[PDB]
Amino acid sequence: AAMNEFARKKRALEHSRRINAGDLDAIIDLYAPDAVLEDPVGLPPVTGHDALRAHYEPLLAAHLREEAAEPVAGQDATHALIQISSVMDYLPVGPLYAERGWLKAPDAPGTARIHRTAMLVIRMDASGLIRHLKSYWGTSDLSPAADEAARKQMAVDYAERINAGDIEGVLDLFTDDIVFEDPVGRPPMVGKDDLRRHLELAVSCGTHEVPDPPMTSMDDRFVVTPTTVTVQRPRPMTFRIVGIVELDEHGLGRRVQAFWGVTDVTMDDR
Amino acid sequence: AAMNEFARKKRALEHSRRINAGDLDAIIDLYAPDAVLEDPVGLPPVTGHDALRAHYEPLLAAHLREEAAEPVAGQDATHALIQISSVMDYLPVGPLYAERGWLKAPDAPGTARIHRTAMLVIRMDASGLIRHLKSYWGTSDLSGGGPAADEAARKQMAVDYAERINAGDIEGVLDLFTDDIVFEDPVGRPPMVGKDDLRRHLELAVSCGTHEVPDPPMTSMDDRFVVTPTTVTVQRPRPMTFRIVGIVELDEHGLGRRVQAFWGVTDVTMDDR
Amino acid sequence: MNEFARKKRALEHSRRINAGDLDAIIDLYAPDAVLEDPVGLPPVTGHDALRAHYEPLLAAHLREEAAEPVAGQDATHALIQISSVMDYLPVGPLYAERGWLKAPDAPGTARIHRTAMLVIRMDASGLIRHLKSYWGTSDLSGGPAADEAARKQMAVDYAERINAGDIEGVLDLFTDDIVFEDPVGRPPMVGKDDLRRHLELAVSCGTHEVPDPPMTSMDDRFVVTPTTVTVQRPRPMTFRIVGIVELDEHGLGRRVQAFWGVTDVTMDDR
Amino acid sequence: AAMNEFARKKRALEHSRRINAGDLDAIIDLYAPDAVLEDPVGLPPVTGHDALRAHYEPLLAAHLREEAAEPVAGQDATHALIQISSVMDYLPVGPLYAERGWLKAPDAPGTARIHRTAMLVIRMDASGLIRHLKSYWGTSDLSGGPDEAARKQMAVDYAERINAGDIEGVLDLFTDDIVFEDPVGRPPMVGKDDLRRHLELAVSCGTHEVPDPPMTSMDDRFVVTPTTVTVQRPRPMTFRIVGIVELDEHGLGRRVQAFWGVTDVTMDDR
Repeated sequence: AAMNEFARKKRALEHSRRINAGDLDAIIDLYAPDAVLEDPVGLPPVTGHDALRAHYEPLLAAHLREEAAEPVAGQDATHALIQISSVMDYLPVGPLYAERGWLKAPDAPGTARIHRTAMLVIRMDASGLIRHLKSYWGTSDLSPAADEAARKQMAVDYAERINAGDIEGVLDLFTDDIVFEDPVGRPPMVGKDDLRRHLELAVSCGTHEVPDPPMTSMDDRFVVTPTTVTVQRPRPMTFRIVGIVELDEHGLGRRVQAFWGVTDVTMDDR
Repeated sequence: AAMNEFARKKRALEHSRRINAGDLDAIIDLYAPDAVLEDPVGLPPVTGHDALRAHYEPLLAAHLREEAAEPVAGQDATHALIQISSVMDYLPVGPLYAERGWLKAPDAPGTARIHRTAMLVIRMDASGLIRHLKSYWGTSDLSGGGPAADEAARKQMAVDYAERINAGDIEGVLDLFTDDIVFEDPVGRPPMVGKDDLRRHLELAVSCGTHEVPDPPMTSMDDRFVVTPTTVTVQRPRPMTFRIVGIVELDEHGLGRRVQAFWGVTDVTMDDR
Repeated sequence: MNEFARKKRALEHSRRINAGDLDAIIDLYAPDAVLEDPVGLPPVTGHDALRAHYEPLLAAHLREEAAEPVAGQDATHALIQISSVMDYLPVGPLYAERGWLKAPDAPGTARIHRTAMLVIRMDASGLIRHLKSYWGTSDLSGGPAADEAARKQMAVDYAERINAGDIEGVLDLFTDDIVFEDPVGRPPMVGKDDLRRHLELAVSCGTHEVPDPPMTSMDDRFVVTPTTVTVQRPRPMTFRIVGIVELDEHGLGRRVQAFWGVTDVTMDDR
Repeated sequence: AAMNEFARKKRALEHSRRINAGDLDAIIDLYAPDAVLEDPVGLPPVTGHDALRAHYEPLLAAHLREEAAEPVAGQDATHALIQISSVMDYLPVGPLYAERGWLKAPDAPGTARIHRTAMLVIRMDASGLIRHLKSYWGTSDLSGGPDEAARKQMAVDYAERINAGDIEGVLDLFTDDIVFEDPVGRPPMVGKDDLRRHLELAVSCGTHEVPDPPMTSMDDRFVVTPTTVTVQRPRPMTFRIVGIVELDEHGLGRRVQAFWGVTDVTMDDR
């Protein structure tokens, strides 16, 4: 059913539970034998249980503690998305972050901590095992200051423009080449003409968008934005959505994926 | 006299001694608070105790161990040079090397190791603290991808120098350098400029009967420098033997533009008795 | 601008190039038009910059031999394959500088042979808004191919694997992120599951692919493959197609655009 | 060797005279058969009469006219330096300049012109034949079109500080590796201790420097500065000097060459 949406969202939360629990066998158990992990998105991906154990053991050693937001489901029978707020001891991974220039080295590495906020995109198979997990976070999500954090601005510009009914200003945020899915799981659309019809539909039933602060991938190719969205017609409803936008060399929107599930809509009535 | 020379050499060995010991505070103690580190030369430099700890902690974590050759001193009251052979766990720095294309990632990273040979050029102040440390190594000085490609083409410049000058082929040696060449030998005395000065140095060299035997060279990461430890003997005015390390900065076309021959008074041996 | 008009216009462009008149050429471009030649270099904009780009070529007596264009099913695109020959002077020296070409011994008599794919976007009046010219170092003579030759290999592999029906071997050529339009103008397919269903249909209808030698962009991020494709079912048909594939870090297929027009399908054989 | 300073300075002007004359054979005759030309410094050099004809014919074709300043000599029996202001028709070279990004292409190429100001550094052999000619100019020296103009500022900073007696601030403009000739023909000094002493004599004799607007190489590695310099001790004298400074990664001066001839010292000026 669309009850399997709940299954994926449950497994998503279980992942966070097992991390906080610290049991490494319990964590690896959630993964297919051949799963693929990108953390953070932009680093070369990593494959197989051995590599997972290698990635997760130092984190568990740093007493990583995760606070999970409410997941949302994709309408594709595989995906659940979940935002995480992390804290860990700066050692032993901190130094590697600094060595990559992601983080300014602390004065007292034995007492420093590392705070992170990331978006987890988890692709599961019918048995609920994780096949591919993407963790989206960049330097502005670690312990809005780069010329590349104004690429986070593109999330504010979209919502602000669309709430005003400024369709052309929305269309300007994207390449003429634009591919978009909304919801992820239904056939996608291409080019600013389809998008215009999508957005004209949106304005007419009265949609209103409110983003939470976005995250980026590490290479700033991607901007991840949780929004809450309301519509008036054909029924007052509220949607919990997380939208991923891939950017081109000029900061234009190349691809958009709006993740929200049937269990992410509320028929509010007041 | 050259007593400060031994101080620096001893300190160079102590640095390696503290690495193998694994105590990170002991290591940072050898460094001035504003010290500058380039490891490998070619990567943008790094400054201050905080950045040093970020650099040394993952290395120590990989149980890095060092075998040091016996240092040489520079004749300027600051410099000591020392060759190092390292081995460390592939994790956690290995992945960082693989990302940069310095390395081909191994098929069992959890048990793999990384061998490196480098030349450390250490500048100390009058108190013996490190002010500036340059670590010379490149892709052909790294086990994981000896892939001597066009880096081997620049390492050949070391073999040519020794072979040609041993043969007295002064002009073939001069062909190895820019007409702009700057040449200190020893470092700490005023250098010569241009191939006319260089020719006379080399004419002198051949006449005193100098004979060079180089160790295998190292390069920087960007292959702009070629580091060559040599042993050199001369017959006149006195049979002597020098332990030298020569650093050559190359130009766009691989020509030798700047050369620094590091050796101290305590790196010479009087022979034939 | 139906499919026929756009194709005819593509040849007209090549005709005016052979005609040698620079004014006639610029007349075909919107005043704010954009040119990329080769794809991978920064673009060029506006009639003034266009004159700067074409004048040295025309002085070198550039003569093009054009293949039959194909149309995109999107009311804007015509694509056309080009073979060039021109004097080595005055641009050849500039190519040698960039490492694209080995300087010749008798530059006063040398020629430059080039094969490129022109992707031409026209607006409704038939003026060119955006022109992309795909050619790389292995498509220039006066080929080398170092890693281009392995990324060019990806086209030979696709056709060969799919001809044998090795569906899973085909999927391995692409990322899980894959976007596949086929034809451009109909809604695209997302993910290897869509792609599997597409490839199963392809295999079942008896598709057989025969590629011309591919081209790349200059940065080898794109591989352009003209193929002739025949199917047996539901009828023996023949498609004239050109495929543009965007590659990632590891030479995998990120996005695929298969251009072919309604007027590019016949009931022939080969 | 032969060719005194007056001889070399006159040959410098004769070269320019023959350029304006338009006879290509006459120009080439001034060059050794194996001579080397760099125009501009930063591009690969060209060698031998044959390449030279190839370099000069398009320039003469655009009716290149030169206004030559008064040369200076090097005190080394080989070098003469001379500043040139060029003008030529935009065709035939202009389009190629624009292709490399040195120029914004004009609207009317058949009437446009190209203005250039460069410093020619000419090495002649004992017969007065040119062995090596370097032409220093960059985009900021071309009627294009300021690039890393902050790299041109190092001339104003040098002059202002040494005029003020601010030795340490002057020394701050150079690497500790600094190699300094002054005049070219006298043995060079290395390192800031030597340079400090040189500058102390300079300040004690009351030197005062007035720079003309500098030029750069194309790759902005070199800053060429014509100055007139006056001293008060032991007699009030005036020097016509042109200084070449090679910069490092961070814009520090790594090598400096002060060209001035025995015939460039006068008793005149204010």
